[PDB]
Amino acid sequence: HHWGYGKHNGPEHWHKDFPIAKGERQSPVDIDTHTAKYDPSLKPLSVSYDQATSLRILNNGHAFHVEFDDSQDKAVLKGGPLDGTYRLIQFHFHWGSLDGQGSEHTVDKKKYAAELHLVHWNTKYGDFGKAVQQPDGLAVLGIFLKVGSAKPGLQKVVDVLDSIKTKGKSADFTNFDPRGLLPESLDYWTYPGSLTTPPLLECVTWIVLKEPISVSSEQVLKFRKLNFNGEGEPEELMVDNWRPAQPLKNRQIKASFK
Ligand SMILES: [Zn+2]
Repeated sequence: HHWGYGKHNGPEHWHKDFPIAKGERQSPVDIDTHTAKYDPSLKPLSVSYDQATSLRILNNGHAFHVEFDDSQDKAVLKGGPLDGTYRLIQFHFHWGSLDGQGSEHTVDKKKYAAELHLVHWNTKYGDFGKAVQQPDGLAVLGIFLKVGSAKPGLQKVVDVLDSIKTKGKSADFTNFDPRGLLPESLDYWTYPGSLTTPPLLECVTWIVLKEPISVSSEQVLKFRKLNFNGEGEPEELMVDNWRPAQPLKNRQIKASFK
C-alpha cells in the first residue's frame, strides 16, 4: 500500500504520509491572469537543448518518464527568474481520462488535456538528490497540451509506450530531441512552489508557459492505454494522474508579459 491517484490513496490522502502536502508553497495552483503581476525585471528564458542526450523511458506507476544524461551541462535552462544553471534530468506528463481535464495547473480555472513537466536541477548543488532539499533547487518548465492538430515531435514518444505498458517496465530511448515539444513563444508565469507528487518538497521554481502545444486525439489516447499496475495484476488504466490546485496562500504569480 502506497500513494497513488485512486479513491483510497489519491491526493486527498497524501497528507497522512507526507505532512508537507498542507504546506505554504504547494503546487499546482490556479493562475489568475488578472491578478498575476507583470515584472519588467524578468529576463527571457534561455533554453539550450541542442546537446541533449536521452537515455531511457520508464513507467514508474505514476506516469512515464524520459530520462536524460545529466552528468554534464548538455541540456540546460538559464535566465528568466533563475540564478545559475539548471540541468534537465527528466520530463513526464499528467493527463486525464477525458480531454476536458488532465493538467495540474489551471489558467483562470481552465483545465487542459495534459501538462508536460521538464524537470531541471540547480548545478550548484552537485546532484538532484541534494537539490530537492533546497528552496531554489529545481526549476520545472510546465507546458499545457490541448487537443487539436497532431504534434510530430511527440510521435516518437507515443510509439514506444506499448513497450512500457505496466509499472516497472523501461526501455532504451536514445536520440530524442526535447526541442520538438516547445511552443513558438516562451512567454511565461512564474512562482515558488513544490513537486506535485510525493515527497512534495517545496524546492521548485515554476515556469509555466502561456502558449499550449497541440496534440491529436489519437496521440493522447495512447497515453491512456498505460497501466498503473504491474504486469500480472488487475488492469488499472493510467488516467487522471494529476493533483488538484492548491491554495496560493502568501504567494504572488509573476508574468514575463503584459
Ligand atoms: Zn509533473
